[PDB]
Amino acid sequence: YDIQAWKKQCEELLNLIFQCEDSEPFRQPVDLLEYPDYRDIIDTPMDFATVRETLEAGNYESPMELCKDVRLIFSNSKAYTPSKRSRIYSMSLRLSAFFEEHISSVLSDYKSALRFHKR
Ligand SMILES: Cc1nc2ccccc2n1CCC(N)=O
Repeated sequence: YDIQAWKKQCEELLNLIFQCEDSEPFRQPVDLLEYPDYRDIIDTPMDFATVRETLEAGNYESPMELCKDVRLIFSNSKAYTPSKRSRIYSMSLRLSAFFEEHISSVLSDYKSALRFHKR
């Protein structure tokens, strides 16, 4: 029932994500010199360094907000990919599966703790 436990749990999951080779295309903002039309397709860029910095600044109130930004990294990759078989998009799908598998208990524990707080 610890309402604050999600933050360190998210920090540890982000550390695992940064160790994953599949996260390399998503660690830093997409470079416009490499992908000149990126901002014609993607309105809201997101990357794992931005998520980590937002968490560390104390700018997430809940793990749901962090989850929304991580999911935006994956939806941006899906929207930008020229093919559903592209290398970077394929890496995004594996990384998304790994993230969803691990974030599930973080979200459940937070929501349960909050329900207990408001009982
Ligand atoms: C984030 C992303 N998703 C893509 C899907 C397909 C092709 C490129 C893609 N990028 C950019 C890779 C980078 N510039 O770091």
